[PDB]
Amino acid sequence: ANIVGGIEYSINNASLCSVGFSVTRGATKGFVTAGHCGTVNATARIGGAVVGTFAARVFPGNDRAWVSLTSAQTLLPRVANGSSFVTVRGSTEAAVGAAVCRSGRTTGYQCGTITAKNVTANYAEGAVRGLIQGNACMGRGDSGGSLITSAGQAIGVMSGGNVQSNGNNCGIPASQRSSLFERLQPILSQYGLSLVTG
Repeated sequence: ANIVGGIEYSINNASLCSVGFSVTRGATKGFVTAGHCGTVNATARIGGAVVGTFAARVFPGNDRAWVSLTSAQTLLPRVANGSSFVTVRGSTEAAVGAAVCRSGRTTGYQCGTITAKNVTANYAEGAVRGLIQGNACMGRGDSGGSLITSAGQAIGVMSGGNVQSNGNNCGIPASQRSSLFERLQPILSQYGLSLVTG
């Protein structure tokens, strides 16, 4: 399969999430995603076909994971944007007020600004510390997906948000949206991963 940020994958043939970013660990191909998306050894599928397994995850506390992929998979330095894409050029931190976009399988490509840093999410499952908050909308299934700038800098992966009864927070004013992201760099560092760039 082509590995691109934002695309759908399934876990245990039971649940859905979004790819974060293509990465390598030496010769091993992978993608980063959210920790709450899977458990260690859980099977990932794209288009209903096995592509790899969860190699490692942390959730709660943090919310991060990576999926180790078969060598047949095709890593692309890309984030999906409708029928187009955005090329991943590198990674950076992002400051309050920065323009960003996220990509995922439920609400697609949505843009907004960073509204806060160092946010704790009191999820029912447990607290997650250190999150970036933005006002781009999201919905159930967008978790794990890319957070990037339009210029191609990878910033994070989606952790969660204030989803409403319709399954997203696109229907409420931007001022009321809390969309939350795990910073990318600690993921790459913890797991010895290199971001695939173009």
